Amino acid sequence: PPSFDVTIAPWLIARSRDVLAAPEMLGLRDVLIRSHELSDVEIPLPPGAAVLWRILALITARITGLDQPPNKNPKRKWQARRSQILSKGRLDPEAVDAYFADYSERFDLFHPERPWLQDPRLREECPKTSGVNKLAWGRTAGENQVWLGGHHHDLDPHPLDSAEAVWHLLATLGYGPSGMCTARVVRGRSERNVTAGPLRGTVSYHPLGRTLFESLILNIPYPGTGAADLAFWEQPELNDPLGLPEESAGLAGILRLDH
DNA sequence: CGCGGACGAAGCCACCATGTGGGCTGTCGCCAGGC
Repeated sequence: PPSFDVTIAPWLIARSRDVLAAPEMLGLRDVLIRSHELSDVEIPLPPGAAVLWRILALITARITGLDQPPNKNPKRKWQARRSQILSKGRLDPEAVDAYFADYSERFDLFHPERPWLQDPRLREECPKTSGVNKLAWGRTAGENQVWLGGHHHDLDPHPLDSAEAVWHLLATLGYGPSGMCTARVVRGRSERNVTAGPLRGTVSYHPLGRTLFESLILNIPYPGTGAADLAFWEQPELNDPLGLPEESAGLAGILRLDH
């Protein structure tokens, strides 16, 4: 069976502190563990990186951010723990595996159920596949002309590398076109219309440092005190199309990652 | 009656400042004598 894991499979290009020659691609778990070692991890698509730094800020960061500044001058104490871990200069791998451990079997995007940032049921109710060309950026869609980025005629399209596929999926989850995508029925409801992505047409500002760990630490908005939150992949069960997108005072609702 | 073409359905977000230049041409006086 096909399987890919963000934690173990290599997709994230990584640059080391030394030499600055031959960046190697690594998984998400490895980057997390070897963070002080690497200066940065890079994605060729700025949309892909714009959502990427958002999700990476919810993993390493969440564990370090703690999701809980109650009493004690909240802002002051989070900045105190912040100074404490910033002083350590690194994250203990055992707390990473523990986080990964909670949902270790839930990451491999190609999951039959619970695929990464995806809806698995979707396959059954949509008659026409959008196609890779409609998903991937710089790639021509059905109505798009054949002039740029290699010519894709939408007949025998060359498949995206799985690592490549991951970058695109993440971008479309951030930036995404609005109106007239392919309709899927849900108990009688068919509406090809689609609204735009949450950050669409914007510049995301991520502070950097000398090493990875620094940036990841300095990348988390301070979560105000509020309801405990979780991510789309931290959701216990699927949302369903109908109904209200519930609010989320937690930072996962402030990383625009609740839904 | 069937096929092809055209149109429609959204999601849509705003008291006061200016300076540079240089590259192309031709002429007699004629004859005779001496070296």
